Amino acid sequence: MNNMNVIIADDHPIVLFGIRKSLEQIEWVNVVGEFEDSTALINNLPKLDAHVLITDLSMPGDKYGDGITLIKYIKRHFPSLSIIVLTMNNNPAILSAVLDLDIEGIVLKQGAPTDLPKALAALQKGKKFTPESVSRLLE
Amino acid sequence: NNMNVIIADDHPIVLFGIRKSLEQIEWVNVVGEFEDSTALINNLPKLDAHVLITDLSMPGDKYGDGITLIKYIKRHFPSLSIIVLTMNNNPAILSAVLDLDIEGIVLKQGAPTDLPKALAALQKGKKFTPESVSRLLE
Ligand SMILES: [Mg+2]
Ligand SMILES: [Mg+2]
Repeated sequence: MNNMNVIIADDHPIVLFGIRKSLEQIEWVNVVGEFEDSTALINNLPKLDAHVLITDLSMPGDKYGDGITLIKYIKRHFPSLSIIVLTMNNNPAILSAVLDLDIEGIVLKQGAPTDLPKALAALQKGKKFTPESVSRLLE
Repeated sequence: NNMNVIIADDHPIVLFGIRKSLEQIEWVNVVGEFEDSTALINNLPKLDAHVLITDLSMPGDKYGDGITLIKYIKRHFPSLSIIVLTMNNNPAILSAVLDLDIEGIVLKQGAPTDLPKALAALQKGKKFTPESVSRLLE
């Protein structure tokens, strides 16, 4: 596939290792940055020239925040950047509000082990990789 | 001394991270990976494990999870060393888990080197607690 500069952002290092373990088989991926905090993510985002961001939803960093506020900030300040949300919060209202921000993918940590590789493969082909929130939201 | 390790976490990405961390440790031998407590307990006897790196919150209605599961493993597999790997930052839960006489805790919020340090302590015949744990415990 086309070569891709990836930044990964999660406040759990073991999750960051897990992303690297899953992506080490994929040669076209270049992990140009790893961050545990949204301040360090935003300060480094201009300097790295990244095509994709694999971001955690619940994260420390008071200056730029986390979740919806952070994704809203990133898309307004870094419009070329593609965002894959990696979260364990599968709440219908949070997933749908995240979907309304026009992001490229959501991967649940509760889901299948091959979802994060498959989401990057979908992004390369210009397609979406997201779970449906509305049915559970409506309940 | 070589040590067979089983790991238990209900997020596959966490299991991948634990394996990636344990690549660097050559006297560790990852011998099983499990996403629930039922599959863990059913496979525990046939694997000849010396150490178990286990998550606190997992699915499993048969043998339960957290403090119930740790208690089940210590009574039925007393030779097994248990390292608890949790994102729970509640002093009551961590103190209750420590009172079971487990070999070590690792916080998912803590330092990247805490899991390697836990195993290094365990190889020298000692228990381990991160600074993140000892700071919040009172
Ligand atoms: Mg988080
Ligand atoms: Mg869990």
